[PDB]
Amino acid sequence: MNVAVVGGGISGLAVAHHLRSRGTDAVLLESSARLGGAVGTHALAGYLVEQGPNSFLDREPATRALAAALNLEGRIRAADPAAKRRYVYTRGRLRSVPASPPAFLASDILPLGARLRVAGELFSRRAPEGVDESLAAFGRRHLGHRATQVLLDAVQTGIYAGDVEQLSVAATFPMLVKMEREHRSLILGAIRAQKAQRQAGTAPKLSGALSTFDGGLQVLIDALAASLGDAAHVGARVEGLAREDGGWRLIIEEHGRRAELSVAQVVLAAPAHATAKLLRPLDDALAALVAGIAYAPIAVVHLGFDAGTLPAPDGFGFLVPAEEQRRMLGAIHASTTFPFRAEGGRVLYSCMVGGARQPGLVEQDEDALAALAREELKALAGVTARPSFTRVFRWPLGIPQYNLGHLERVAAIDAALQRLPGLHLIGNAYKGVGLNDCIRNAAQLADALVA
Ligand SMILES: Cc1cc2nc3c(=O)[nH]c(=O)nc-3n(C[C@H](O)[C@H](O)[C@H](O)COP(=O)(O)OP(=O)(O)OC[C@H]3O[C@@H](n4cnc5c(N)ncnc54)[C@H](O)[C@@H]3O)c2cc1C
Ligand SMILES: CCCCCCCCCCCC(=O)OCC[C@H](C)[C@@H]1OC[C@H](C)[C@@H]1C
Repeated sequence: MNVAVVGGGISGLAVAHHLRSRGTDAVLLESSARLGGAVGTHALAGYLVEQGPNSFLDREPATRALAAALNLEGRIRAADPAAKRRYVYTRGRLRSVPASPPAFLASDILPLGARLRVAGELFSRRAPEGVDESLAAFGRRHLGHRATQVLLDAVQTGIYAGDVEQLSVAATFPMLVKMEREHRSLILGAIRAQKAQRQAGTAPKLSGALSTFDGGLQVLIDALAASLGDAAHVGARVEGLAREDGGWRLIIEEHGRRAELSVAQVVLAAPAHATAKLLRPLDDALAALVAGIAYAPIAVVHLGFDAGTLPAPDGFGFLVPAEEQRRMLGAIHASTTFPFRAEGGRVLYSCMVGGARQPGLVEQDEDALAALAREELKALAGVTARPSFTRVFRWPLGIPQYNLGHLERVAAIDAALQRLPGLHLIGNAYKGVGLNDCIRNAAQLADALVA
């Protein structure tokens, strides 16, 4: 009847919250001095700066249901005004990526033949049978070379900060592969799905807008921490678990000393590496599978500027293609996107450095990373002004990379867990990277847990 949750990030918090709110007592244990994991918002120099994640697309019911059952729905905030535009640095300058098919055809985002090739997606050849094809392979077949080389690579780097050649399209973009399976052409599927909904309320309708909370994403975690209370233990590192008449025994280190705990079922919300260490003495082959999940390191450089030292930049931000051979991945554009996250007309840039193709840059110190960010923002965006604020967050264990073979690996992980009753896994490593995905998967697990 009692459950233990290892890891105090969103995956773990949401699982623990959903279990309690359905009549199942849960205990959560977190290594750090604080809950949240990657998610964290800091109040510094008149700004609200984000540790990692900045926003979520307001299109997931599970994250709405979580916000409702936590009295947060009125604190959600439009990714406000300014540019709905986004930019890609390609061929010498920042270029607006168009939002509509007619605008795209007249755009200069790609050369004429390359634009016409995207329209030729209607004649996309069949997908390779029984092959877990790469995102880049998917791109060349559907979109043409230029579109995948500049546009698809941008979307990819914006979400996973990874290698477009290594990422599995089935694991990273499941709805695109499903679309492909059903209609071959994506344009065809869009035309047909548009016809389907056109041929016939009660609660509302989700906008899909880029959203956050009024005090940043910290609002969600502070609301989770408060909802769990004494069930959420901070500075409690689990460093062992074993069987015991069904059931499970956790070895926990809290206030410098050793402690033990017996529970009916265990839920592991820790990153792949930390979870593998725990699974090792239990099943070496399963631990190997979990340990095989690659992570791309990433560092975020925040650069704040005094009101009037530079103009407010247009749009949600810009991304830079790997082929441009640059040391930065892109920037937001946070003050523009969410005005309330900056006071007194100050302008905030949140630059992203590293990814799967440049993991070595994240090892450098904070002053070197700040220097890097300024040089690139000068060469690409034309920002010459001196920053009045500078804050750097490094994640050596960054974003999990859903590379080729990932989907069959998660299947092998699932099959191995069935031989170990009462043991469960969630987290960004497995079946979704974003906040929305973690929240959804967390709720689904908790529901299925009451069996
Ligand atoms: C730079 C960056 C930007 C991002 N931007 C976005 C974005 O804007 N939109 C979006 O949707 N997503 C974004 N994400 C992705 C998303 O934030 C993460 O994938 C997600 O928050 C991970 O949550 P998690 O709980 O699954 O893992 P984690 O947050 O890492 O939680 C795992 C926790 O377990 C703890 N732990 C480890 N070992 C033990 C132990 N043995 N005992 C107890 N506890 C342990 C760790 O301390 C950690 O806190 C971003 C990620 C990064 C890093
Ligand atoms: C789509 C919702 C996010 C899904 C899960 C991860 C998304 C968060 C990306 C992690 C950060 C990341 O590593 O990529 C950099 C993000 C860049 C800077 C921004 O992407 C949109 C803007 C144009 C700007 C260039």
